Parts: sequence; C-alpha cells; structure tokens
Amino acid sequence: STGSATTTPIDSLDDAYITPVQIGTPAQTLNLDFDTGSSDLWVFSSETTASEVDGQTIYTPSKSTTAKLLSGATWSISYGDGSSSSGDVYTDTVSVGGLTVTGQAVESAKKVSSSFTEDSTIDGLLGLAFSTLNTVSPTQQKTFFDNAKASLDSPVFTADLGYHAPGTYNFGFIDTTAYTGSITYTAVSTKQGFWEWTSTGYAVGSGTFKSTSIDGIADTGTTLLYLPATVVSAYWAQVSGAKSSSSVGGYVFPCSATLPSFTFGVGSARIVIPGDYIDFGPISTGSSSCFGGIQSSAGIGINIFGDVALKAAFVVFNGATTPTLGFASK
Repeated sequence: STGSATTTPIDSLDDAYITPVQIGTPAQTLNLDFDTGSSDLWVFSSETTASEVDGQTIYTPSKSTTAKLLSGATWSISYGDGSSSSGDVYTDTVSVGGLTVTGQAVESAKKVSSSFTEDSTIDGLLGLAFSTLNTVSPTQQKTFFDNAKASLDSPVFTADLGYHAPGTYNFGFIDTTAYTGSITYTAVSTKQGFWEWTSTGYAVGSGTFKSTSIDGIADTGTTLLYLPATVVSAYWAQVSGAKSSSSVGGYVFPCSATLPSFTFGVGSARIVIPGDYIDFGPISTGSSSCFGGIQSSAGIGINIFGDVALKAAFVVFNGATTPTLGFASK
C-alpha cells in the first residue's frame, strides 16, 4: 500500500503545516501537524476541557463505530517550546492520504496548554519519530508509520514541504518526479528516539564551505533551524544590523535587509536554503525588526533541522531495519 496527502502552511510565515487525517467510522477529518520529532498521535476531542478549545475540530469517539477505549491508558507530553497536552487513549481506524491503519492509538486530549488552544488551525499532532518516544502508559503505543510499515510497498515516508505553498507527505514510495538530481542518504542514530543524523558542514551565502560535523535531528514539527552558536553567529554576521536580542528571544535583523542563503552538507551533497526562507517577518505588527529563521541551539541540548531546512529539500525518512535519511534538492 501507499498513501499521499497534501500538507498546507497554517499561515503566511510557514509556522507549521497541517495535513488532513481521517479518524473513525464514519470518518472524522482533523487537520494534524505531522511531527517527525515526536511519537504521539493526539487530538482535540469531545473530552478536551471546553475552555481550552477555541475553533479546533474535535474527535468524538462516541460517534465512531470503530473507536474502542484503550482501558487504563493515559498519556502526557511536553514539547521543546514548553507546550504540553495529556489525556486518555482510544484505538480507531486512521487514514492518511488513502493509507489506512486499523487499531491505531488515538490519544484524546483532556488538557492542552495555551499555545495549542490559541492555534485554531491545528487539531492535534501526528508523531513520526521512533515509537520508543511514545508517552502512552502503561503500555507504550506505536506511531502511525510503525503500524503502517509492514503493509507499505517500501518502509519509508517522505516530506516535501513548501515555501509559502502546500507540499506533500507520501508513505510507502519515493516520488522520483518530486526532486532534482539524486538523493543522498546518511546514517541515522535512533538512540534518542529521533531521526538524528550528522551534517557534514555549512556555508553562508557565497562563502567557502566549512567541513564540520553537526549532529542534529530532522524535525518537521519545529519551525526554524537551530544550530550551534558558532554557526549561527557566522551567518548573522553577514547581515548588516543583525543582533541577538534577549528581549525578543533570539537573532533579529533589519526588515530592510536582503538575507544570504545558508547551505548545509549531507555527505558530499549540499542543500541550499534561500535567504528568503530565513525571513520570519516583523517581531510585532508594524515593526522594522524582523525575526530570523536560523537560531542558536544553545540551551536546547540538540541541533534541530526544522522546517526552514527541510522545506529546501525532498526528505526521505527510511524506516528499514537500519534507518537512514535521504536528502535531495528540488
């Protein structure tokens, strides 16, 4: 089997992307944030505290003929941005882009933090990291990908995120029309439960490539590119008037600037992030200070190749016995 679903930016900045997901029978379609940095499929639901729901579409298990309470199971998750959610668990039929999994754990939120409530466009998360990170207790649950894997034509999924445009998540096949040149594959460590890999270096604009190992994770659920402070300082030093602002929460730069590109290495290959992708717009409506899309990973404890990086590439998440990542230009 295969599946193919379009993923759409939630707003004009590409802050996150939502993908429609069918849950239950008859189908209830919710727009979920596919997150290769976490491993829980959780939804706003009929169980979510009413004051914490503001415009989201909810899953109502009582209206699904295929929903079963997973008796005794609970979940609770905290993300890197300080947001959180928790609740109980159902199993139900879940379909993405025509690919169906029966018996998928659907984590029903009883509580969500303010950042989730305030984002009316995101009805929940679909985790695509390794199932070792799944928070369901006392019986850990599998991701949608892990449950689908055996049925797929090839044990893979691909992320093809758009810049200010829709893109695609495919499951079970690699669309050879969706990228240019060849795909460069690189090793993955699953030791922390992430799609963790090592970039071979970077360049700023038209500058020389610096060969240096940068461990990090491929994380579709993180907006920006978080890299070591040395790398980030070298990038922003090429932008007139850029500075790190402790008041704002990272590097800012004059909205009048033209940003340089940023290149990262994948083996001997290179992915170029256009400068435009690194613009996250005014720090507040009408401001002439703009927020940067490349930020320091200092204090996060990991480097994160978030959407700013991933959207510059066609990305293969190869879930074979020995996982690998692949990157191609597009």
